[PDB]
Amino acid sequence: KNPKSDKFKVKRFHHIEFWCGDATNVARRFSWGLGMRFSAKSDLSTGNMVHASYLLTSGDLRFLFTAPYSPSLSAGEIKPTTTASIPSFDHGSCRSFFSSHGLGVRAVAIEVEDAESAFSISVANGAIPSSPPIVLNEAVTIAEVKLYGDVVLRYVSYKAEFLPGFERVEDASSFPLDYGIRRLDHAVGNVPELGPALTYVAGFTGFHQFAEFESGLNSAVLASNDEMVLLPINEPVHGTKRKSQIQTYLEHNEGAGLQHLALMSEDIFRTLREMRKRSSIGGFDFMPSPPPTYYQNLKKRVGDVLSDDQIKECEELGILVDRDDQGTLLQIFTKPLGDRPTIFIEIIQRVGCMMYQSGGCGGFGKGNFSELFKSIEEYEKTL
Amino acid sequence: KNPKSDKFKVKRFHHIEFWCGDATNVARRFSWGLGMRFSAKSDLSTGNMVHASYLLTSGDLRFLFTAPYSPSLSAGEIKPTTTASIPSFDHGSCRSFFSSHGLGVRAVAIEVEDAESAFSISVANGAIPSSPPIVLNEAVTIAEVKLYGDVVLRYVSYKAEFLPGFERVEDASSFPLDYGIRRLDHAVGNVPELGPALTYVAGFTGFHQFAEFESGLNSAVLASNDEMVLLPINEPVHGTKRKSQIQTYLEHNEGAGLQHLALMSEDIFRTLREMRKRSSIGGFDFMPSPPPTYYQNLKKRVGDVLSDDQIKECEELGILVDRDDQGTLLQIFTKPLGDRPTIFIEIIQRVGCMMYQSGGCGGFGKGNFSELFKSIEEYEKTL
Ligand SMILES: CN(C)c1ccc2c(c1)Oc1cc(NCCCCCCNC(=O)c3ccc(C(=O)C4=C(O)CCCC4=O)c([N+](=O)[O-])c3)c3ccccc3c1N2
Ligand SMILES: CN(C)c1ccc2c(c1)Oc1cc(NCCCCCCNC(=O)c3ccc(C(=O)C4=C(O)CCCC4=O)c([N+](=O)[O-])c3)c3ccccc3c1N2
Ligand SMILES: [Co+2]
Ligand SMILES: [Co+2]
Repeated sequence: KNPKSDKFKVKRFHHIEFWCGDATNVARRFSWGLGMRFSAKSDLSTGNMVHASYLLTSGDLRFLFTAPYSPSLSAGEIKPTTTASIPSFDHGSCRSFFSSHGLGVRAVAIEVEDAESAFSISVANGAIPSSPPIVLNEAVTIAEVKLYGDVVLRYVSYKAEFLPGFERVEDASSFPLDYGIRRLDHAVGNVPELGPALTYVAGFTGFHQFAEFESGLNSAVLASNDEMVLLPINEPVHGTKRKSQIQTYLEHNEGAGLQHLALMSEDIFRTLREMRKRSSIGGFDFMPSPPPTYYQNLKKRVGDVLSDDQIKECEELGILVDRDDQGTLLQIFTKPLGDRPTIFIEIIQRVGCMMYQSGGCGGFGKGNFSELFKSIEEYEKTL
Repeated sequence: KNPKSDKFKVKRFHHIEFWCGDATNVARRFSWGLGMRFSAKSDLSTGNMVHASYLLTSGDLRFLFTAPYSPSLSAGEIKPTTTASIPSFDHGSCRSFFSSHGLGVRAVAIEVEDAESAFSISVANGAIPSSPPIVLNEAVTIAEVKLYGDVVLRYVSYKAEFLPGFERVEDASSFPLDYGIRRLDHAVGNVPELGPALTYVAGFTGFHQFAEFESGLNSAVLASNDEMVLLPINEPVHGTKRKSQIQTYLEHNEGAGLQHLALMSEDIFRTLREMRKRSSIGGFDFMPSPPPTYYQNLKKRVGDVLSDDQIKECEELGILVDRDDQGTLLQIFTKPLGDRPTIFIEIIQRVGCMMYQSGGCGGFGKGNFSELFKSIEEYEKTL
């Protein structure tokens, strides 16, 4: 059931913005670890005396890394005279965010038809405003409302190149790395209470609950009309045998925030080969792999979708596989991206639901809680 | 003239500590860019609820990257019950340092015979105390005094593995990168006034002025008894044709601080080949190279030290060459390590002064201000 109840026209995920202490070092690490190219900048060299912002791209995926300069560089400016390229930026907010949460996502940005209308309708329907609509060079409109914690939902609309005031990066600085990542599939938040978080966000967006076909969490997914903007939300389940990883997140993050970004790959085998080669030389580490019993059990579950050789490749790379009634999901998770056990990344590829591929084909891997738990108990028995 | 006036026994540079917002991302970037191996850690996985600290090593060079966790994790601790492995660490000081200065060096650490004696003698001779001597696991003593700005001189002494409470890193996480860097040669501070800075530091150390054989700075070098701990200090010269880069540093850093670290390489050609290959894939960028006229002029200046092929290799890599009356220096400078135009790195190799090599052989490259200026004017004439 998809009631198509979006209260304004939503296109696709546009970018994700990380708030950093040093944008340069985070952006360079992420570029090498994920195979993303340096594509635009806004910093002292472009006249921005307020913040340093570096944009990485891979296909349609856009990661923005922003850090504040000394406020003394811009102390004489006011908002009408600002040199910041992102008018919602505030030195105090950014330093407070980073001190509270450490490295993490500040903005989940979606492209809409009209960001001023999206903002007005959202606030009329309960959204807490964060930054009012601002028109940049008569060409782009940006507005922000609160999503959860200190994460904002950012609306961007284009009259017709990332943002005005950003410059394309020199060819020499822009090495054409590419490990196969192509777009953001979903972005997941952790909150203390799922019910009120869903009511709030669905209330101001009109996003509907996406259908899904004891492990420490309850979750639900909100989706746009064509189900290409997907926003899962998790809450902890307390009193469990093992402590909820959602609760550990909330403790180390100092509250609600973005838990993981799932990045679609056009070739998950190539992406993981390339990422795993770089894990110990500046890139990202991956969670420990399932036992061999998990891959032996894959034949019964997805033997009509993957060949034995393709299953063997999943085992080589530690890929997890899940299936719903409509399609199949290949997924794997990194270790946390920074110092705190908070945000991490998921790499995914979806098989099926061809009509274009429909959004969320194969689900989100909820079946892998039980399948991994069974295979580890079975591997103890094998031993 | 070397009066050997050290007021306590000093051995060698021991480590450099960076204060970061996210230690993981800075350490991974530096590891890949400089070819340093992950060698020790102190973090949540080792029981440290206060700070994350990651140690990189290349030869005898040790870089420590430290960032604070949420204070809530350790809110019930007091100094007698702390889980921090570096007892001088303070959440507030670290956040204040990073907000003020951005990514940069907090501590220049030297190994001494007795850190408690070094501390006591230094303070008796005018040093401003920063952290009193603390004995760690009855095995290592650490103490800190102010050096300049918010940079401290850290004394470490060992009864007889980096520090107690640090753990060696897993072989899988510890890829054996090595681009040829072997030790810290010198560490340079920028201050508003050179005279009072030299009087203060030489006053409490007994370090002597190291002999040197219009461009925006005045500088002097302080040296230990065997001239293996070398601490140059720069001040701006105002009213110049081009604005002093020392003054630009002071503005963007919010005052005095560490300007550059010079890292000795056992094979500067290999080091720069390896570093330049990685500049656009997560590593470090280098300053623009001298014009060909500079390398043509090298024959007259160092043609008795370097062959034509060795000079051609310097030209390929953009290496600068300088000479004093005792030896020859090969050097090159990176672009700033982070967002702000503040700290950068120098790679150096010294030729001559064999007796071991004596410290500071060939000087610090002061002759390269005029030689680069002449060669750029000459290259305009060639054109
Ligand atoms: C000493 N000795 C030798 C030893 C002794 C005893 C044990 C032992 C060793 O061994 C173990 C190992 C464990 N460890 C197994 C780890 C299982 C956790 C698997 C998580 N699995 C996912 O598959 C998943 C899927 C989707 C999403 C995802 O993306 C997503 C969304 O997008 C939206 C909707 C919500 C959502 O979750 C996400 N995710 O992270 O978000 C994750 C144990 C665990 C529990 C109890 C005992 C254990 C034991 N006994
Ligand atoms: C438009 N159009 C086409 C154009 C027009 C006009 C010009 C033009 C183009 O072109 C240029 C280029 C310039 N740019 C040349 C840059 C020269 C700077 C070289 C710095 N050179 C070092 O060699 C060094 C050595 C040692 C240490 C070091 O390590 C150290 C220590 O360890 C301890 C002691 C102190 C110390 O310094 C360090 N260092 O950074 O610390 C550094 C100009 C500059 C000035 C005026 C006009 C310029 C021009 N006209
Ligand atoms: Co997911
Ligand atoms: Co130098």
